[PDB]
Amino acid sequence: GTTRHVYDVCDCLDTLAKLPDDSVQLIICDPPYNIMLADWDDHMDYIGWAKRWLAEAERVLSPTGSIAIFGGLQYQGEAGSGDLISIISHMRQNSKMLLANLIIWNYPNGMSAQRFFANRHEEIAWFAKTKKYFFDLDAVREPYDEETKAAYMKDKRLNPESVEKGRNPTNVWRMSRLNGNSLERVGHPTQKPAAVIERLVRALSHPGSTVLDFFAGSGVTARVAIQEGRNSICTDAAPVFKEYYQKQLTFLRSYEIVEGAANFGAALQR
Ligand SMILES: C[S@@+](CC[C@H](N)C(=O)[O-])C[C@H]1O[C@@H](n2cnc3c(N)ncnc32)[C@H](O)[C@@H]1O
Ligand SMILES: [Cl-]
Repeated sequence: GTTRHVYDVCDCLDTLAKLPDDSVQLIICDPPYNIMLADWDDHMDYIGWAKRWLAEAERVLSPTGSIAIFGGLQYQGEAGSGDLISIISHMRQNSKMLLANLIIWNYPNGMSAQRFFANRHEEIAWFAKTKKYFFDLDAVREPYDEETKAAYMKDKRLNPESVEKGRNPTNVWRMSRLNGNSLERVGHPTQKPAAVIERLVRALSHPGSTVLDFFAGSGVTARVAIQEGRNSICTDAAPVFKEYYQKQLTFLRSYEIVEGAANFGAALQR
């Protein structure tokens, strides 16, 4: 089961434009939440820009595909910026995709605050293209310890199968963010931990399927895809992305790495 991974530096719309309809199983999306100065030539707000890649993302997703969008709920109203809610409202009005879950990523540490409740969460909006979306709950269930598992097994009111398979991790994930001394750190300011991406990849895509990330950043998605047996396409507009991707690889089974948007097909093949 040799997987293929293509990467390149380019704008998200240029990546998406080269991808055929219903060719991708899962999209990992952790977008910037502000437009560029030049973007003011064609847009009046964040969504005016974001709607373009959101529509394109839905197009390349297969009938069984899903997209996980990272974002916060602290938007302050600045012109040209927005947050996950700006995206969700837009989707409710213009997209047929189903919001399967609004996941809360609750991290342990963070800054303090004297005038409000210290922020300890970030969200993940999981949109499924259709009601036939793929979902592998068993792949992400959290096992019970032997003691607790033994107690439940004695409770005949409970289904023994559910017990041995573990519990649903729920839509609130208590996971840590990366620290400045983390091993997987590559230098990217908003690098996401492999742990969070892994849960998304295992539950929202099947083995050998294609995972797409057009705001790849640190390239963590490709690393996870490779470790999980999926194919992947990772692109970012920042040239430095190439350095991070290469770094991700050093942290690493049969897989092939291919550079160049002209080779996207290599990762689309089942
Ligand atoms: C929040 S970061 C993604 C971080 C990623 N989840 C990680 O774990 O490293 C957003 C990324 O989008 C890129 N970006 C911004 N505008 C873009 C555009 N028009 N096309 C492609 N990438 C863009 C930035 O360079 C940045 O790396
Ligand atoms: Cl929910």
